[PDB]
Amino acid sequence: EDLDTDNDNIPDSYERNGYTIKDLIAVKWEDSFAEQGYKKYVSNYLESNTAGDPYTDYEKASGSFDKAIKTEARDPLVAAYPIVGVGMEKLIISTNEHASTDQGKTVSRATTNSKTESNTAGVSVNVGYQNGFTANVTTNYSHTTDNSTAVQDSNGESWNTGLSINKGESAYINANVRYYNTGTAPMYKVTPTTNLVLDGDTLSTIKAQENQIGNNLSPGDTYPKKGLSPLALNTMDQFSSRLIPINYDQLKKLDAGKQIKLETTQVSGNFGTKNSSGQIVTEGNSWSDYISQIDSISASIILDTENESYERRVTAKNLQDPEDKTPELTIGEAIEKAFGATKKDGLLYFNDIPIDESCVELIFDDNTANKIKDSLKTLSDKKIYNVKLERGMNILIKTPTYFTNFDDYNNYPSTWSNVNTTNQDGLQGSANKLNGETKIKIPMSELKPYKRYVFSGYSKDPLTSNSIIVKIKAKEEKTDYLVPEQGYTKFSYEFETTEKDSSNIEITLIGSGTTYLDNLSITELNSTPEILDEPEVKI
Amino acid sequence: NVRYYNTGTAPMYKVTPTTNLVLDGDTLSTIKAQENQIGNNLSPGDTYPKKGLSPLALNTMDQFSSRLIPINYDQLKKLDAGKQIKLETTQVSGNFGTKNSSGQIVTEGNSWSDYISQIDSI
Amino acid sequence: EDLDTDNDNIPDSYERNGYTIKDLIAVKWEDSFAEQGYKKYVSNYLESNTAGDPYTDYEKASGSFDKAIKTEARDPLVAAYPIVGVGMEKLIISTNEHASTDQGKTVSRATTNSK
Ligand SMILES: [Ca+2]
Ligand SMILES: [Ca+2]
Ligand SMILES: [Ca+2]
Ligand SMILES: [Ca+2]
Repeated sequence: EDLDTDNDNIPDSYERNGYTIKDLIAVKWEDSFAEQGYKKYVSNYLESNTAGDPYTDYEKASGSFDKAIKTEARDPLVAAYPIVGVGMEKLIISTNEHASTDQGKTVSRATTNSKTESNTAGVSVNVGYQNGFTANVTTNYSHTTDNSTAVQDSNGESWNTGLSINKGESAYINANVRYYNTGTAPMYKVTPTTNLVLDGDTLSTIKAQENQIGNNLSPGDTYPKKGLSPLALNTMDQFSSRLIPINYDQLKKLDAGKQIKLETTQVSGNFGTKNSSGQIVTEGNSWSDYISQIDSISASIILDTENESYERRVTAKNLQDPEDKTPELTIGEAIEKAFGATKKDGLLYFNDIPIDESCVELIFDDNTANKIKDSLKTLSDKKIYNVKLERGMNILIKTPTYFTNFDDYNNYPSTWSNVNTTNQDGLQGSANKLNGETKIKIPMSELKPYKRYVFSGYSKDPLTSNSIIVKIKAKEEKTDYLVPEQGYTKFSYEFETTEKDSSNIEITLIGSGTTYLDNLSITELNSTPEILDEPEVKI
Repeated sequence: NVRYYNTGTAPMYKVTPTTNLVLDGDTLSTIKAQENQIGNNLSPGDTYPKKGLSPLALNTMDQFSSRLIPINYDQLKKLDAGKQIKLETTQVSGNFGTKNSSGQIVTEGNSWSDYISQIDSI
Repeated sequence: EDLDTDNDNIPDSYERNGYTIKDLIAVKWEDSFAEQGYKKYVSNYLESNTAGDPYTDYEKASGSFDKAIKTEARDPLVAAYPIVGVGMEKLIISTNEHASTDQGKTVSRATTNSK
């Protein structure tokens, strides 16, 4: 009841059942400590660092480490682990190599990007949600370090008009990039190696030069900072490389809807350890030694939560081994433990955005589905959050930009037709009403120029009534007749937004039958290709 | 475009292999891992780069690169005559990790070269 | 029955007939431990590292080493030993040496291999 078999300053009996740190020390967890500010920690009593990170189960749980680590990384199951990647917000292509100006016809265009698009571009919608596994699967679940730019000047003109490249000459690529960090720890003395890659070929790989090595990268912060003039790609010095050359075919692909997408293969950095008196040393402490150790006993979870990206590592079980004493954890539990989620009514609010299997767009990979699908079989609850976490799982959360639950949350910049009363049957509080025609007019002046979106929601009619006729007109028209069922089911109808601030968007659930709508969401997934032809030659 | 691998049981930290691209019996050129191609991590069962990360360009043709691998017309016909290129890594250079009683893992000075001959001989 | 002639934290009598690690320590192997998750380890009682790898017969058998090593390398007879090799999945041949494009007729072809 007082023995410590791993010398982590925390007794095993506290380590097994749960504990907390009170004023410097481990104290047993009594539920009265909750709703007061203390978190219930529970770790592995046979090992020092339950998660694998450099810090022991006591340093994390108490906070006797760097003060730059996130609050959610104090849990002995969430790993202090930085995820670094490059993003591109300006593209320059010129016809010149050395002293790039004054000798060519340069074109430069400002771009925007997103770190989770390659993950959700391989998402096939497959509108069916059969066995309560109301999730979506992608083909290539990559990571948040795979940023994919999207040029936005690009009105109708191509890259050659004003460039004069015809099948023999090579333009040269210049850009202004801006690193980021979506993990929990900082990376000291960062030196990443990124690859600028077209459809399938590597134009050139950047290794951080002498001047571009940024000494500091705290989680949630970029290099340079939020107001500091992004880095010139090479800067064309004696430490720089030769400007990135591309050929005429790639030069047409860049107008053919194929995107450049930046990928950071490996990053090189350090971490900090105190010295009992506040002396922090960061030399010799490299992350490379812990990256493989951490990722091999963890489950990668990503939250997208538009306007910032988060990625976490949470330790797992490996039930096949008896001597693994890592506490088994549910997916709903690991999400809260990794993202600092609070419980509003037992629903894992992140900051105030609702996060549930019914509220957002979950995305998995094939090996995760081949363990979760055959887990929702022997369960008294069809919840995807009540599945047992195991190493190798990959879970992505796409939160919708526009969501409504008819209870407290409403994100649409307009309103619906009507809700018409105070309903309580939606599997979460209130749902919709108004048998008649229900509409909402989205200006499209707030969506994105050439992206695809998704409309999904939970719909039911308790007693076998009419089929609802949905009508969606953004770039196409949609006319579907879905029959509501006994349990609310996700429908996930797709559309596209093009034409660079086109007229409007029309989503109408015109269907009679006294049906119920709850948790209807709108979320962007892919960037749709747009074709640009430079001149039209007269004959 | 090549893609390292690891089929053993341990990881190799700070990997720097020396491979030989060899025709029927002749060495076109031997690659030693350059400054940028040295991959800090190679866990068993995993490749460098990872399973979705754009394999390495052979030389990348920089100041750290070598001159592009030249071959002759006879080899150029052999490559259509059913004779294969086959990559061979002669020696690899890497490290291993040892704890320090408190979770401190050091991987410097711990080179595998000292244990490769000792292990394979018994 | 309790002596250790190699300072590998595992007594020689356990080292000769078989043993396992239970909660941090060497315990004699009784066949009831099988079909439960424990493996019967048996090593050399005259040497620290029976296999030759950098890790001693106790660090392997218990797991007090890197968490990236395979589960099968905890046996004191299987050696922690990495085998690294290069594989080729794309071949490009061109008629040019420096700034390889724009001056030759390049051909590139995707390849598959096997070790
Ligand atoms: Ca512990
Ligand atoms: Ca303990
Ligand atoms: Ca021994
Ligand atoms: Ca012994």
